[PDB]
Amino acid sequence: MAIIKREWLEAATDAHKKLGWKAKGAVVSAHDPSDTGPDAKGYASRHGSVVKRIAEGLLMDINEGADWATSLAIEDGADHYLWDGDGVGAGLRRQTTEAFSGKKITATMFKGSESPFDEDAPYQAVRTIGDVFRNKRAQFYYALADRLYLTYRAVVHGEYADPDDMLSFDKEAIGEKMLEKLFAELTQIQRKFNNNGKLELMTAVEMKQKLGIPSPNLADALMMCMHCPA
Ligand SMILES: [Mg+2]
Ligand SMILES: [Mg+2]
Repeated sequence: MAIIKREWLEAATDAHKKLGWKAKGAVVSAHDPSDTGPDAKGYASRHGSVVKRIAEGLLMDINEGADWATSLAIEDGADHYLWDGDGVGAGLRRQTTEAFSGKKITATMFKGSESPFDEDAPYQAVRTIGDVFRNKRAQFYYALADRLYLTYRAVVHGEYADPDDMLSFDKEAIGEKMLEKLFAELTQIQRKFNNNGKLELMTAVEMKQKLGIPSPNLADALMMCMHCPA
């Protein structure tokens, strides 16, 4: 039921170097403020299709966490910042917008439980996005999975893909230790049964209680980065 293969992640490591392309596009950053306020938090940032930072935020309350993540977004030259507002982070917009005052950084609250973005559009790669994905959490985790798989096929099978549809991990920028932590979380993200035939993922609470796996905040942070707001 896992949606991402470890082999894809290994292939995607330095894929831009292996295949000879450079990051192009906006810088997108996202923050997972943890489930519960004080536990481990996540941040991820990419420049176009190249992931450049994966960071954990430790021993912080919810407000310290948002200060940390928004400061990283500033350091990373983000054009767009997202954060998970479906839970304990639902009240962070004022602090977030204060942090970005005077800077050209958009702030978007991500709510994974919402219906998918652009849900009446045709599904690509009479069936619409909303017919395929239950919600944004599924939509954007599969956006990630699709990028990774296409990257794997390009790197390992020599099948051309547009870099804009791929995802590379800049290992030197991110650091080996944090990259490994991210990967160990990403391979735990799992599909669950859905009674309307839609793609749906296990929630963090389910992952915890059913399988004993801790909240995948780095994975979630990266997933949210897949949505570029505008
Ligand atoms: Mg969350
Ligand atoms: Mg989370």
